[PDB]
Amino acid sequence: GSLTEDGLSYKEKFVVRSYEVGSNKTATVETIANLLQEVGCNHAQSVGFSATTTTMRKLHLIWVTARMHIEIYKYPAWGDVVEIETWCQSEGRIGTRRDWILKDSVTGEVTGRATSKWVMMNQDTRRLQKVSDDVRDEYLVFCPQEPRLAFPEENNRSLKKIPKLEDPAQYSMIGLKPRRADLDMNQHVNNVTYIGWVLESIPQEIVDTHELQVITLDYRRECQQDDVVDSLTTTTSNDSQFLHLLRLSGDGQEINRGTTLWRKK
Amino acid sequence: GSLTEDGLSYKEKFVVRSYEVGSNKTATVETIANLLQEVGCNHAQSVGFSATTTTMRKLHLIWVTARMHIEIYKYPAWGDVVEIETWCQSEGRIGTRRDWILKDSVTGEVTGRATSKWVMMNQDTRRLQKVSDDVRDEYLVFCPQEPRLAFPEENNRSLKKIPKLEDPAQYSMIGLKPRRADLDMNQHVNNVTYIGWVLESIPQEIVDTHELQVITLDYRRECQQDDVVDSLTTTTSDSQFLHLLRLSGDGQEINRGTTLWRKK
Ligand SMILES: CC(=O)Nc1cnccc1C
Ligand SMILES: CC(=O)Nc1cnccc1C
Repeated sequence: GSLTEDGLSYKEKFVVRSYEVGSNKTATVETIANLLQEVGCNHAQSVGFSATTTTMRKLHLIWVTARMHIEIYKYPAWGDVVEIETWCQSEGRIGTRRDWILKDSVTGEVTGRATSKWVMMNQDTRRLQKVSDDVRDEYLVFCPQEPRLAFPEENNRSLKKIPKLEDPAQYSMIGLKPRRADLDMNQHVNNVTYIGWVLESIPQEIVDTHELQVITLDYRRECQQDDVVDSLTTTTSNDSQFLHLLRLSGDGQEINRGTTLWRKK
Repeated sequence: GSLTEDGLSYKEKFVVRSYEVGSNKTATVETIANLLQEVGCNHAQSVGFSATTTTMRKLHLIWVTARMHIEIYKYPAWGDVVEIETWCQSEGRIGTRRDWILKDSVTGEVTGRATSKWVMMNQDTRRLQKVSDDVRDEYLVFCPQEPRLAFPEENNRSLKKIPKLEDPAQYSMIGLKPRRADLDMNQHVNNVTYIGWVLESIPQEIVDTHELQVITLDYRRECQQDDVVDSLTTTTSDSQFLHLLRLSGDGQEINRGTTLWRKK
């Protein structure tokens, strides 16, 4: 991978692996989400970040994902080369945004796009806080100055408000627990595992006859290594739309909410 | 990746990814096992398989893993390039064997090695089969003729008999279930998931202070998508452990294994 000529974005190619594909012999949405996270990490390393700045490490501050929105037009087949371009942008004191564009390396066509919202949080107390000017000036030299949006449209799905699923859920998958492969290098549950847990409550017949087109996921609280999760889904709708909720098995504390859109194969 | 000059083995380079590493910032044994499986699939593709031959597809026959044995000296760090070489060999009527050698791309030093035993099985009835001459001849042209062993040493750990863990287990992790990310393209549980499930019953303090050096795993039966597994571990000793994966209900054995860990 490499930063582009202007040094304001990063590109990387990936060859789709045998264990990364589903029943259709094409990359799963979890493989796509892992590759977005990997290109994001390589962009941060290429410009000197950990994505903590110098001020952040002094004040015990970290960037955490608040929302992930992904739209896939074509999932790359096993053995195909996908090219991913990523860039960041400041959203004032609210936080930052990371965007991605996925392309077929052979045709050059856009096969997917993603956008994510990140907020500043104290690592220890878990208290969210606005972006200070001292931090903002350390990362603005690595962002495009004019707005560059993966989802530019006026009323796009990436900024829609997601409601809370009401009991009883139409479908559910109970007692989900993370294993060591679900944890990152800091022993925290990987953001992609939550995408998998959400999808677990979609019936197998929908997965067998439909393709996932859009997924929007809000991250409210994290799941600890010794926590247990319940995944809940209710149909809200040719296309099939679902409302999703991940909550802790015991007290029912919300960890995530989301929506998925599926199109008939 | 590519077949070597003689066309009897296959090499491929991998850059270690951010999500592939554990708390030590080096590749997990599950990442290593996924890469071995990936280089194995690329070797099969390069010579025209898929690893079913022409007569295997007609007879509804498949290769299934009976045993996996892996030894790691150094786990590659995040961002490091690892080179993996793989080859196959006939073991007469018993089945076939796939071997691997892992190297650091910069130094050229051997950082790990693996060996696996595969048996012929009817995909529908699940009945084990002897290979037979017609199938044997269809793949022997892709194997080295003289023996080439990743674990040559007489009396090596790769061929040791593994006993059945007796109740009560010292440690356990119960109610393990596969999710869709644990399934392969044929909707079967990926062989690497069983390695993860075995490791789940090792206490976190052993993982925090030791490094896994050797893992031997026997595959007795498949875990289905709607099955639930219990992972059991007992210390037998370096730290050595005896392992058992069994179905949560009836207690039917799915796997047994051993691990060896060295103090960091
Ligand atoms: C805060 C932020 O978005 N940081 C970042 C990380 N990696 C590459 C570029 C940037 C601007
Ligand atoms: C049965 C067997 O070992 N097959 C194989 C698959 N891929 C590459 C080479 C070979 C010989």
